[PDB]
Amino acid sequence: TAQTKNTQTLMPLTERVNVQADSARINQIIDGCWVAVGTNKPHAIQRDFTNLFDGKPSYRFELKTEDNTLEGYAKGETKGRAEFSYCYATSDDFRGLPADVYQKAQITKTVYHHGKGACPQGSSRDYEFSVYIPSSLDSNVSTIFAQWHGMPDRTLVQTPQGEVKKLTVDEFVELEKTTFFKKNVGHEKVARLDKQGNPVKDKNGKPVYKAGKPNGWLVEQGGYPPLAFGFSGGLFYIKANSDRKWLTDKDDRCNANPGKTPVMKPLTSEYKASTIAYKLPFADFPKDCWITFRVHIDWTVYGKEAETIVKPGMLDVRMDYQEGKKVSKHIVDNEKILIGRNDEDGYYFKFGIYRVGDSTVPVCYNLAGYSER
Ligand SMILES: [Ca+2]
Repeated sequence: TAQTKNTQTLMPLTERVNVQADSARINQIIDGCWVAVGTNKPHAIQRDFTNLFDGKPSYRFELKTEDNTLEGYAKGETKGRAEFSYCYATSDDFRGLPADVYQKAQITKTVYHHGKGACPQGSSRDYEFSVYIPSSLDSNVSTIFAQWHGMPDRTLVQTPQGEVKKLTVDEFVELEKTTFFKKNVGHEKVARLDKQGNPVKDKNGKPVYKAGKPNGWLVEQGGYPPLAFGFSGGLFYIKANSDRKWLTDKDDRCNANPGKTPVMKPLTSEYKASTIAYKLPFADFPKDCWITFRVHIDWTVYGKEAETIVKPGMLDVRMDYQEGKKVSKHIVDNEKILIGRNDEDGYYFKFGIYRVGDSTVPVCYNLAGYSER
């Protein structure tokens, strides 16, 4: 290859923030309102000066076949991620607080709870964003391009004796000194030891540990997104999830498959629901043009420790695009639906690529034009 690459049309954006565990620095924030999460390969996220949305650069996301960097549920499964998050904290957000507050928020993974861009429990919000799906996108991709997640606080725990309780941050910080967490499961924290019997340290002198046996503690971590827009099995779909349990049970994998679950017939467990609100065959999803989605969500209201449904939620979605003339398809019409999570804290938006279902089919598309109110 002898042609010098044109690097004017695309600009890699490679800064990444673990929003639960770290504040975003000013020079990591994109357009004053986003931070990026996931793989930092230069091609993963780029500002696109050629495909403009409303006259301004859009965002091109790409995962190649080899770009799954995350472990999936079952052994042998991987997932890939390159997303923007609308919710993150900055240094400014901790102004006025004691010196140790930020470090304890890092340990409890509650940093972004101090930042902008979240919607509280039981509230209502309108969201709008646009997507551009290239005609080259494989119809068998398995990817989520917009999703709204909950924000559980892992200081809600279950003790080894089975009590669900809220630890103070200081209590959780003490527990973390003795417990190694693998996702939501506590394990005895054991120091790795070198051949002389001394604690192992990495090249920088940080003590290294590993998980011993499970120690009975569980923490509220992870969970399905309450709302996701994606492609799977040759379908565009919109999926809403609900969990009314106070401490989510991670072994309850209530997740509707759009190829198996009829539209608006919820898959339910004792505490969870997963509903496919809309499906469209892949070939019918417009290509090589900007599609604007307008989404209204009334989040389900849950009864906290009572685990009740206090008020159902509601989802409304319109899909607008050029058809010569602007048309607006009312793809989800004011549907009463269970949508949300029974947590103290609320919900935040991401868009980009979250490649799921143990897929390595390449994904590439553009996103732009986000707003919420
Ligand atoms: Ca919860």
